[PDB]
Amino acid sequence: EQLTKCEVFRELKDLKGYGGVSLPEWVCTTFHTSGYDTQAIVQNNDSTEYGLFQINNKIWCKDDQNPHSSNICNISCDKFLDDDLTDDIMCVKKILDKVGINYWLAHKALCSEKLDQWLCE
Ligand SMILES: [Zn+2]
Repeated sequence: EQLTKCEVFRELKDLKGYGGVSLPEWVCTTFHTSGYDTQAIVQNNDSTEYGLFQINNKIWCKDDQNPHSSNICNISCDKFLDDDLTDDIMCVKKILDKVGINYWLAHKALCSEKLDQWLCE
């Protein structure tokens, strides 16, 4: 699903503030990460990123490409492609626990200064 800036904002309510990170920062990051596309798939030679956040099949989820994935989030990857972001978001809550917000390099580079433009209302 192609999402609008405000749909995102709405659907990441449960991520709001988590690890000190704010929804504009999330909007700004999800945008640069996926262009608000919950079904984006980038399959590289060796790993593959899924969904609104682009979670790679080599650490967090499991797929046919990397069966020796840790599967930290205990979950099949194609679940990060559907329109339901409930599981998408608990995975990402782990990633914050274990690495944190700089795991996404876009955030500090682009989602830190001008958060006004990522607010919904
Ligand atoms: Zn999902």
